[PDB]
Amino acid sequence: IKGILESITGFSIPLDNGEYALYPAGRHLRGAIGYIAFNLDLPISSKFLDFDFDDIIFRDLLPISKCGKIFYPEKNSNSLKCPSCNIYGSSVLRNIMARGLSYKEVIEGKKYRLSIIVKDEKYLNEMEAIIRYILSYGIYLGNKVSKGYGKFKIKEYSIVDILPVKDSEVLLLSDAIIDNGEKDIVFSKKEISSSKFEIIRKRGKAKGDIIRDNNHNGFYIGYGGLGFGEIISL
RNA sequence: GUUAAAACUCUUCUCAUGCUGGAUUCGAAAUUAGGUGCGCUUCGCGUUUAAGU
Repeated sequence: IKGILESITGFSIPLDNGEYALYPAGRHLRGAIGYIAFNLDLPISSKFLDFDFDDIIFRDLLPISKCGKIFYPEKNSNSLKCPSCNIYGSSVLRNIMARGLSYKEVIEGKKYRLSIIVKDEKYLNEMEAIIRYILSYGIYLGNKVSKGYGKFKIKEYSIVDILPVKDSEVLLLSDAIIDNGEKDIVFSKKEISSSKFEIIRKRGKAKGDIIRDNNHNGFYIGYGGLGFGEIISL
């Protein structure tokens, strides 16, 4: 499901070592949508509760550019540049000190990609319902969801077919998970109506690196899915 | 079912002070208290004395 999301209120997603990432990741999208499906008792909730399901792949929200295409990551850096057009990064983070609380927030108004993929007919009605909900009443990503930070309304919704990358020469669009990886990817898995919190920290490989690997792992999928690692045709 | 949830950039501070709607210009110009009506009516300078010796 290809789409364009526009932020009217900005978002704040933190990382470790006092960094905040440029773009909202697909793990945040997933967590928001699974909350939203919980609030509407949609039949897929239990599956968003599971961190393993790979049928629905919520990719990462990547900043679209003036080109209209998707900005692509750059190895050994903290920015993304439309190969089509000469950069997104380290100029949209904005330092915020609010009644004691000091954090960082990525400024609003920029347009990001809403590209999810659905490999079964079991959800087209369900996703439809979630995009319809995201359309009429918005979605929220990041911190301070109940304070209105992270407002994200749709700007475009197209149900357009998708096909895997018929290339073993693939560039990592986002942070893949490998057993001996160097970038520690940290995320979390709450459990509402159970009061359970956990911080999932797993090693893996960073984005913007070309991988010469004949596996091809379906469409992207590096191994976590549910966000995590993506790939693009080089 | 988002390394989440939680937590209001809040509190203090008067657009205030200085400056006069003042200066110039005459309620003036034209018009006669004028027109009508008589100080009139009533009341004899009388009374008294020989041009004589």
